[PDB]
Amino acid sequence: VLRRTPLYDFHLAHGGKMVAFAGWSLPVQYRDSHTDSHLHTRQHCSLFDVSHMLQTKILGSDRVKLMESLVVGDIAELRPNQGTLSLFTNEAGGILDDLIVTNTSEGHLYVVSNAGCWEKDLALMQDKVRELQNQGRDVGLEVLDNALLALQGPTAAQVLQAGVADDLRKLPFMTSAVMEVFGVSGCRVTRCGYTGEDGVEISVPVAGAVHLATAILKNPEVKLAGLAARDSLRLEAGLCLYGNDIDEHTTPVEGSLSWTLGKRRRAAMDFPGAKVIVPQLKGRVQRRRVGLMCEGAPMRAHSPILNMEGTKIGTVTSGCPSPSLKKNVAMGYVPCEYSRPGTMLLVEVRRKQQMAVVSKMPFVPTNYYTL
Amino acid sequence: VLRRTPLYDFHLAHGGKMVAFAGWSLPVQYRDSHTDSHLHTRQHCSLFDVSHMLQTKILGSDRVKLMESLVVGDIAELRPNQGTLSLFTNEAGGILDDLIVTNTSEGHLYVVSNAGCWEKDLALMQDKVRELQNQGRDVGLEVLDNALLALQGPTAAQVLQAGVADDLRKLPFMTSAVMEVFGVSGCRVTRCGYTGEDGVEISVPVAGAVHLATAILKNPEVKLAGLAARDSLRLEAGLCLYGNDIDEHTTPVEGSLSWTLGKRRRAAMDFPGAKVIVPQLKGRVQRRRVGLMCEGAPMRAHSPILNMEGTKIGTVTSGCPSPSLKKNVAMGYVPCEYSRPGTMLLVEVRRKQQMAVVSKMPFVPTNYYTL
Ligand SMILES: CN1c2c(O)nc(N)nc2NC[C@@H]1CNc1ccc(C(=O)N[C@@H](CCC(=O)O)C(=O)O)cc1
Ligand SMILES: CN1c2c(O)nc(N)nc2NC[C@@H]1CNc1ccc(C(=O)N[C@@H](CCC(=O)O)C(=O)O)cc1
Repeated sequence: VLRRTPLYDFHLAHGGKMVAFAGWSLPVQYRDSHTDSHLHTRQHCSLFDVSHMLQTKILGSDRVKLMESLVVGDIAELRPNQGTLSLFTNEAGGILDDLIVTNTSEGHLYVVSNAGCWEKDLALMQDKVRELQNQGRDVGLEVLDNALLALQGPTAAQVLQAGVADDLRKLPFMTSAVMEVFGVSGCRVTRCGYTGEDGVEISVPVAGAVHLATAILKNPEVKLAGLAARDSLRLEAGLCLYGNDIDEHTTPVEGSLSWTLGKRRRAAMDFPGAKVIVPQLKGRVQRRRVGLMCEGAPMRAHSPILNMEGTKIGTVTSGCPSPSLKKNVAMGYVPCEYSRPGTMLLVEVRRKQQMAVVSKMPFVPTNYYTL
Repeated sequence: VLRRTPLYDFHLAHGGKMVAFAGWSLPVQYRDSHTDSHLHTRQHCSLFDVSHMLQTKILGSDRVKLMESLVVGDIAELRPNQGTLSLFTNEAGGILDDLIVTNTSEGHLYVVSNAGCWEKDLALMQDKVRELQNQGRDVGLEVLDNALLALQGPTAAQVLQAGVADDLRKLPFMTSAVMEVFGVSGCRVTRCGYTGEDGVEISVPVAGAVHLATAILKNPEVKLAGLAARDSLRLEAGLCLYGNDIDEHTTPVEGSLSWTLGKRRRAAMDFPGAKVIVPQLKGRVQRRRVGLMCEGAPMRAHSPILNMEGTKIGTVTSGCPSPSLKKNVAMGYVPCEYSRPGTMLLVEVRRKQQMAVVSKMPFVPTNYYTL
C-alpha cells in the first residue's frame, strides 16, 4: 500500500520508525528523539530522505514561458544554475503549491514540489504544456526517477566536500551543479534546504541512492533525521508548510511571501490571480502570516488567536515545541494591526487561554551560505 | 475545477454539451441525441476525443520484463507493432485497471490507461521502474503529451485513408504504425477501439490535434460523438468499463476476462495474482460477469439481480437501452450456475422486478478488421 523510496531498507536498517506520510513510508524519526535530532542538525548536519517529493523537468525553448504562466516569480531573470522558491497560484490568487525552480544550464528547468501535491501539480503543468503546444510553441514535461537526499547543517558542506571534486565554496545558496558524488555520477547538487541552516540537496539516480547515503553516513558528523525533526527545524526557520501555513485560500501577500512575486511580474500582471494579488501589495490585506511564541502548553494547529480583550482575531496553522529556543513556536494568521513583532496576543491552548507574543521570523537566525 | 483536453474549444464550437467526467470537462453529446450518434456510429463512423486517457511509454531493454511483472498478458510474444488488451493485477488477483499495450518497433511499449486511474497507474509503473532500476536493469517511464482521437465505424478506415499514404489494409486489428495523418507527422495510428466496430485511434501531437480533428470531421461520413454514445457503444460490444464492471475486487476470471491471461503465462501459472486466479480458472469461483437483456425500463447499475425464488443472487454494474437492438442491455455478477445464456432472472428496475434473460456478449456482433 504505502510507496517506498530507494532508501526504504536503509531506514529499516538504521532504526527508522516508519509512518504514513503523503502515502509514503518514511521514518518519523530514528533511534534518537526528534528533539535531539533537531539540535544535532543545528550543530553538525543531518541526512534527510526527501525522495517522495515531485521532481520534474520543463524542457523546450519556451520552458520559461510555460513556468511563468503558472508561477509568480521572475524566472527569466534567473541566471544559469540559479533557482528560487516560487508559488503556483490560481485565478483567485490562492496558492496551489510552493516549489523551487532552477534555471539549469542543461537547457531545462529543474522543478521540485511537494509530495502531497504531485497529482495536483503534475496535472497542472502537464495541462499547461499541452495548452502551450496547442498554440504552437516548444515545450515538454518530464518526471524524474532520481532519489532526493538533503544534507543540512553547519558541517554539511565539509562532509559532502569529501566526496565532490568541485569547490563547494563556489556553489552559493540557491545555485546548483551536476557533479559526481562519492562515485555516483550524474548527481544534481543544489545549495538549498528546508531547515534554515546551510546545506544541500542531492538529486541522485536510483541505482546510486543507497551508495550515496551510506557514503555520506560514514562521516561521524552525520546523523539521520526523520519527519518530526524536519518539521520542527523548518518552523523555527519560518518556512511555510503547504497545506498548513498556506493553501488555495491564502494569497502570496496574506502568506507573507510577497518577496516571491517578481518585480517584472508585478508590473506585467501576467501571473494567475494577479488582479487580486497585486492590489494587496498596497496594504489591502485582511490578514497576515506571523510567528508566535509562548511558554507551557504548546500551541497547536486550528487553535484560535484572540487579542488581549479575548476577541478572536485569527488561527494557528502550525505549532510544536522549539528545541533550539526551549519555548513553543507557531505560525498563524492575524489582522495587520497585530502583526507587529512583540504584539501581545492570546491563544487557546488545551482549551484554556494562554498569553503569547508575535515573533519576527525566522525564530532562529538562518545560516545560508552567501558570497 | 475540471481539466480540459486540447479540443475543449473545438467541442464547444461544435455544440458539445460539456459535463464532468473523471475530473475532466468532456461532451456528453452534441447537437444530435446520444441515440442517433450511437446508430450513426454503427452505420458510418464517429469521432471521439479520448485525450483524457493516460498515454505512457516504457523505455529500456527491460520494458517487457517490467510490464509483464504488472500485467497478465503475454507481452514477450507480441510481434513488432502488435498490441493487446491487458489487465493490471495485484497479488490478490484484483484488477487495478485495464489497458491496451503495444510493442512498437521504436524500442518502447506504448501504453494507454483509463483517465480515472492515471494517478493510480502512473504511481504503479513509476514505482516499478524505481524498483527495477535499483536492480541494475535498464528501464524508464515517460508520459506522452499527445492528444488521442478515436474514429470508429464501418467507414472510419476509408475516411482516414484520404489522409495517409499507407494502405490501411496492412494495419490489422490491434496493430499500429507511426504515420503522417492529414499533414501532421508523428501520429501513431492504431487499429483498435471501444465500440465493437472497425476503427482506429490516433495519438496526435497537440499542435496538430485540432487540425486533424477538423480534417477528419470535414468528411460527410464523420460526425462527432460524446460520452453517452461511447458508453452505449462499448456496452453493446460487451466491453468493460473499469470502476463499474470490474475493479480491485474482481479477478480476471470473475470478470469474464480469462482470455486476457497470456497463453504461455496462464499454462505456466506465472503472472501477478496467479495464486488466486489459477484455482478460479479451474472452477473454484463464486461469481461471473454476464450480459442481461430485457424490455421496458432500462436496468441500471447497482440494481439487485434475483432468481425466481425471490433470492438475491447478484447486482447490475452497468446498463442502458440499446439503440441497435431496441432492447435494454446490462452487465452484472451472478453465481456460476446462473450464468448460462437463456437463463431467466429478475432485476429490480425503478423499485419493481422485471423479467430478464442472460445473454452471451457481445450483445451486438463485432466487426473488427482481421486477416
Ligand atoms: C518543502 N519544499 C521543498 C524542499 O525542502 N526542497 C526542495 N528542493 N524543493 C521543495 N519544494 C517544495 C517545497 C517548498 N518549501 C520551501 C522550501 C525552501 C524555502 C526557503 O529556503 N526559503 C528561503 C528563501 C530562499 C530563496 O531565496 O529562494 C527563506 O529563508 O525564506 C521555503 C519553503
Ligand atoms: C477504455 N480503454 C481504452 C480505449 O478505448 N482505448 C485505448 N487505446 N486504450 C484503452 N485503455 C484502457 C481501457 C480498456 N478498455 C477496453 C478497450 C478495448 C477493448 C476491446 O476492444 N477488446 C476486444 C479484444 C481486443 C484484443 O484482442 O486485445 C474485445 O472484443 O473484447 C476492451 C476494453
